[PDB]
Amino acid sequence: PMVSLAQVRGALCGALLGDCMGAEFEGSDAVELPDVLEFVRLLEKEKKAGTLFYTDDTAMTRAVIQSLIAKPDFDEVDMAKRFAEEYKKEPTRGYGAGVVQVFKKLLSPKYSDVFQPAREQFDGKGSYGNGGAMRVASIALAYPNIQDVIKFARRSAQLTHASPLGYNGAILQALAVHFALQGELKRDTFLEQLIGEMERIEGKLPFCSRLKKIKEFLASSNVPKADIVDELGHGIAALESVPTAIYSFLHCMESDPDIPDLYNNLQRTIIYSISLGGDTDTIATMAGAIAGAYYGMDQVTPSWKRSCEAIVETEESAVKLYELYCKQL
Ligand SMILES: Nc1ncnc2c1ncn2[C@@H]1O[C@H](COP(=O)(O)OP(=O)(O)OC[C@H]2NC[C@H](O)[C@@H]2O)[C@@H](O)[C@H]1O
Ligand SMILES: [Mg+2]
Ligand SMILES: [Mg+2]
Repeated sequence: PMVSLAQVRGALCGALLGDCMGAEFEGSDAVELPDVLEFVRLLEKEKKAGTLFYTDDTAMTRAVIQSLIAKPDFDEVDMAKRFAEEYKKEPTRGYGAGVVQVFKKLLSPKYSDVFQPAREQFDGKGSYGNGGAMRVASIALAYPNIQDVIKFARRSAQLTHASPLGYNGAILQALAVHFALQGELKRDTFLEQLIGEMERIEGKLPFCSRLKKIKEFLASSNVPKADIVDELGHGIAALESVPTAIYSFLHCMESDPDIPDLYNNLQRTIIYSISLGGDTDTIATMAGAIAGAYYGMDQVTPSWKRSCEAIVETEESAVKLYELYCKQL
């Protein structure tokens, strides 16, 4: 039953792998599995370590983690500051065009309410992008109690994503990591857990409807990529990416006929995610966090992880997150 350091480290390294490997295909909407498999074989043979750079997905993840470690009770003012200073330090990591404005406003002296800049986005409608969700995994790694996971997922997201689609996408991604982490649930129970929580939270019900489609897809075999993309999405919008990440994870619990069986489940998850195209760094970073939490560090292979920028720092950070988790027990 008990959550291991291997699982927490697995989640963070999974997220990092997904971001670093997915970034290599970002925004190319048609990705063919053969290119992904070619990329992985080349990657495994690279003599130099650290050839793949992380993006805003990981930059913001690291800022979430530093906030949780500094303020374990969750301090949204501290976290807002870390987001804004990280942006300022490394503004070219690949941030969305909208969210840049949130950081500039948080960096100015005009706002005392750290949630107000996010509220003002897109004529006061707020962002429905997946940026809240891309960084949220660590909430589930720090807070064992589901009510904490839900409220802190929401609040962390609302620093940049004030639209319900934005922040509910973050909650869903946090819940997926939460349920992956706490046991090795069977597929059907995992989805039931998520659908149950999102029905309460949303309750026409956009995320629930996608989770229902996922249930249907998993009851079929040989579902073409095109049907997954058409019905779930591969977009920058949280609605069109978070369920897709969850599907990738659940799908890759079993053999995929197109992916050689010599790849483990976590590797398969990342390969499959990227093969869906679109927002590949974010979909893979989210699917990789879930898979990492589920399968743990045993499936984070040396040849894959050595390729990623900040792998050592990431592995270290897991220990400090794990301490947060254990204190909360
Ligand atoms: N309400 C609304 N209306 C119209 N367009 C929107 C809206 N919300 C988001 N968007 C579009 O989504 C884009 C991204 O949203 P934003 O809030 O700027 O960024 P995120 O943090 O969600 O983006 C995360 C993504 N960017 C790089 C990352 O790896 C993720 O793919 C933004 O520039 C717009 O084109
Ligand atoms: Mg990115
Ligand atoms: Mg992205």
